Amino acid sequence: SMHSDLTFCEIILMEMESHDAAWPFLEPVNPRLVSGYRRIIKNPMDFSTMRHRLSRGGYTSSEEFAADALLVFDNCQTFNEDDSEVGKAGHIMRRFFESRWEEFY
Ligand SMILES: CCc1c(-c2csc(CN3CCC(N)CC3)n2)[nH]c(C)c1C(C)=O
Ligand SMILES: CCc1c(-c2csc(CN3CCC(N)CC3)n2)[nH]c(C)c1C(C)=O
Repeated sequence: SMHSDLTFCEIILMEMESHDAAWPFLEPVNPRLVSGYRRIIKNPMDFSTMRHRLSRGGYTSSEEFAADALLVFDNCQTFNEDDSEVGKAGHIMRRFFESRWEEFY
């Protein structure tokens, strides 16, 4: 299970999930809604996957948590055009994440 020293990450993730721009990223990208995603994106990531990994002890360090957060946003900008609704949401969420991370680092 998660070590208590990572509680600050648990909180950041909770706040990200609650953000107005988080809706694209809550669950894995869904093949029922778009084709050819895993064809291009080799390491899919989403906030529910992160939440369960963090709670079960799958992240030893805050750096691993942050790398998965950035992977969400990196995948988003790889797959989606900046002008799309999902693309714009990824940019909002990256800024929000970086602002919360910078309080600690
Ligand atoms: C399919 C487009 C997409 C969504 C997306 C579209 S709709 C949604 C949330 N939506 C809520 C209602 C549920 N019934 C189904 C899922 N996420 N997200 C991401 C990260 C996408 C891509 C291609 O990068
Ligand atoms: C979440 C609804 C949805 C969208 C979608 C994309 S864009 C949009 C409207 N809208 C614009 C501004 C945002 N702040 C919130 C959502 N709904 N696509 C798909 C395939 C959906 C489902 C039900 O599967």
